[PDB]
Amino acid sequence: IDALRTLIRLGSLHTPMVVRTAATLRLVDHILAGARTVKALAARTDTRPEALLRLIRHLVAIGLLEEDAPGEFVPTEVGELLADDHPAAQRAWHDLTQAVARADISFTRLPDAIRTGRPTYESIYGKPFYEDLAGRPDLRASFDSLMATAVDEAPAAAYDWTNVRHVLDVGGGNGGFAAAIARRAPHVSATVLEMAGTVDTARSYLKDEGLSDRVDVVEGDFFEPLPRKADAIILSFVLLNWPDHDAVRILTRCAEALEPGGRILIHERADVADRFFSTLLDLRMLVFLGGALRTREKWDGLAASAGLVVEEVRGPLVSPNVPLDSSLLVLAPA
Amino acid sequence: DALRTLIRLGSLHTPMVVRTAATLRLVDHILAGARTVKALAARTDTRPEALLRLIRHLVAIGLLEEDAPGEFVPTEVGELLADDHPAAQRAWHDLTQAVARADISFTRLPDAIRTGRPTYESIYGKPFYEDLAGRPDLRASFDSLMATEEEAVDEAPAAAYDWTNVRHVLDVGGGNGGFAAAIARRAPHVSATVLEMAGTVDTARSYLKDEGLSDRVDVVEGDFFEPLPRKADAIILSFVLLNWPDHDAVRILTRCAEALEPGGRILIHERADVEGDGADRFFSTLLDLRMLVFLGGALRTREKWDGLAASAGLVVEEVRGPLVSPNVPLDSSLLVLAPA
Ligand SMILES: CC[C@@]1(O)C[C@H](O[C@H]2C[C@H](N(C)C)[C@H](O)[C@H](C)O2)c2c(cc3c(c2O)C(=O)c2c(O)cccc2C3=O)[C@H]1C(=O)OC
Ligand SMILES: CC[C@@]1(O)C[C@H](O[C@H]2C[C@H](N(C)C)[C@H](O)[C@H](C)O2)c2c(cc3c(c2O)C(=O)c2c(O)cccc2C3=O)[C@H]1C(=O)OC
Ligand SMILES: Nc1ncnc2c1ncn2[C@@H]1O[C@H](CSCC[C@H](N)C(=O)O)[C@@H](O)[C@H]1O
Ligand SMILES: Nc1ncnc2c1ncn2[C@@H]1O[C@H](CSCC[C@H](N)C(=O)O)[C@@H](O)[C@H]1O
Repeated sequence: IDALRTLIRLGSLHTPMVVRTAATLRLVDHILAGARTVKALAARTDTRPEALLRLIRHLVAIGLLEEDAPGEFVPTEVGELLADDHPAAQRAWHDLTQAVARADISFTRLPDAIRTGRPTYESIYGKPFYEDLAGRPDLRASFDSLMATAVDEAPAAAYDWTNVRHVLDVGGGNGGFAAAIARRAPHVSATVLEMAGTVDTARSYLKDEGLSDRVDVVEGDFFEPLPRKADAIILSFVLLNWPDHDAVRILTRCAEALEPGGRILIHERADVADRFFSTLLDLRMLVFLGGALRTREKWDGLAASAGLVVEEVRGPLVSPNVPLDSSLLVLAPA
Repeated sequence: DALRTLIRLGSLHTPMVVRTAATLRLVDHILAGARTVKALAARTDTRPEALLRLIRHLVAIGLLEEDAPGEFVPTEVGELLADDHPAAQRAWHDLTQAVARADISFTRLPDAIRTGRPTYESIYGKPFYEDLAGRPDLRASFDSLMATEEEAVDEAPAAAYDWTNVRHVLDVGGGNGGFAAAIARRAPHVSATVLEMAGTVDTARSYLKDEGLSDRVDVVEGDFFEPLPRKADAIILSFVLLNWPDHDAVRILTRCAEALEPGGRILIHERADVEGDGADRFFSTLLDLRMLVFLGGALRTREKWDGLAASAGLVVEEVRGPLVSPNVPLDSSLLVLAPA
């Protein structure tokens, strides 16, 4: 009977949907904003009081809410992470109208991705992942914000920027990694290569950090010739989005733009308790994009195809509000 | 710790990993000789690299273990996904069978919370039982999941009632007729009738025939919202009323009260809603929220049961008991109802 309870709990689809539904309704923020009754809570969220209580009941049973006084539910320690100002952003990561939780519906067709090795995102939303964001500015922004989370300081501190002149952050996102280098290395100029939409939140984030004279942004496709050369080329959580043959192409473009003596830095999670979140990231890449997490041995193959060699891998990098450690692989020409 | 706990709780990928393993019959294929991923992928027609990434999550959640290098075997928990296991959890997690198919309705849980209305129809085009009425594979699958393959999970509610003075039993919505069978084996003088829908009446007929009981239990096709096909002294409603919103349950109960013989009783076999700080609350809200998104139904408290009965001109005499069943993680009760 212990085994039965364990399997039912593990296989249950209603619990993560309860968490996600609570996040989308901003339930915890409404509690913290003074909604002390279910009546108040249903009004602020425009839901049915009878139905909202049945959701609160599961939220209590899984330890996200507690009933303090009768009919008064407040967040627990774990439940407070759904507050919108919490620096782990777990509410937005669970908001069904934001990009990742909406992407997560691709897991409902996991059998197909396991049969074919292809992502299931397109069969649900009409377009592959990044094409879908390209037509949905709310999701583009939303995804950009999730990706962005001060938090990339560990990778930057794991590399000596003494002899680095120009840094190119390929698929750099909102430019936080580039910013973390500029703060660390006062002599480097940096450039972010990013897609439409993103380049403007990158430009605004870089401006508001006071660094728009240290880091420019260029709109482009990193499968095409890169806009310029550099001594350090940054691929922070990019290649895991791509099958082997597309990652080779990206790496090849980086190699063609690498200055003499330069290095390509890959900031990712090497495939090896932590296994729970490793496999969650890895299967996400399967069903969203057709990508994957890769072992060190697999990394040697990809670099070899690109005419590169894995020079070194700098050990586990810990970050705030992040349950998975990171690595920095340094690549050189073959 | 807090961050890791919320992510585990909120993750969609773990239950879909379990459901994918059950749908591929992964555990059965290991149990049947597939010792390598290669042989596993071929038996399931899956990609070896992709099947391994799924296996890796099944190990992380403790459903498989790496015995020898590259050889994965089920754990004691993982063995519950074997097809002959009497709790039938593989079928319950099979995406092509009725309930795991219906669970997709949870992806629209907000709508159900906003409106109090089930979301099954918006995904599949038809209300739950109308969808089964067009899908013989699903109708059959659902009827087998309610039945359990165990002849004796109905014994506790059946042993909680004295069938001494009972002449005819009407099992309204009695599914495959196991509850009716459990009475006839405890009560040799009793005759029973199962009222069920098209398709199900035939699996109840063949189940009762193979139990040797077709001359003690008959089966009638019908709509329990219409006048019932005959009168009776015990009218059984086992796990039916939770499928229906209040107004429909009152209509069902009213039809039951109209068919009740003098001195007879309507028996309700369900889970009585009760506040709890216990581990069983997880499975209580699972059943209750399934009823919301599948059907618009609900689990009900005793207080709520009192109100339903009075609308139907009935009164709850006694609630007979949190009868605990062997190897079932949810408590059932038997409410005894008589006319007001
Ligand atoms: C929850 C852990 C992590 O935040 C690690 C990892 O997130 C880490 C690093 C990430 N990064 C910007 C440094 C950020 O600091 C975040 C708060 O923590 C991660 C995550 C998820 C994604 C991604 C992740 O990188 C993606 O990159 C990604 C992508 O590039 C394209 C589509 C989807 C995704 C992701 O879903 C997360 C993950 O591994 O979930 C299993
Ligand atoms: C796992 C516990 C239980 O089996 C209790 C409960 O199942 C109990 C009693 C049930 N019954 C036929 C006696 C059978 O013995 C089963 C193995 O155990 C239950 C369950 C599920 C359903 C239902 C359940 O009754 C339904 O009735 C149901 C329905 O009538 C129409 C659509 C869907 C469902 C259900 O999904 C289960 C439940 O509560 O899951 C949370
Ligand atoms: N063809 C393309 N050209 C340039 N950038 C691309 C691209 N396809 C995807 N990307 C970018 O790759 C990024 C990966 S996710 C964000 C990564 C960021 N460096 C970080 O570590 O936080 C996305 O921002 C996406 O816009
Ligand atoms: N209008 C209707 N008339 C008769 N039966 C109905 C019905 N609508 C739903 N049902 C039946 O109600 C049952 C609900 S589940 C049946 C549970 C079963 N008696 C048991 O305890 O094991 C299904 O078998 C379904 O066929």
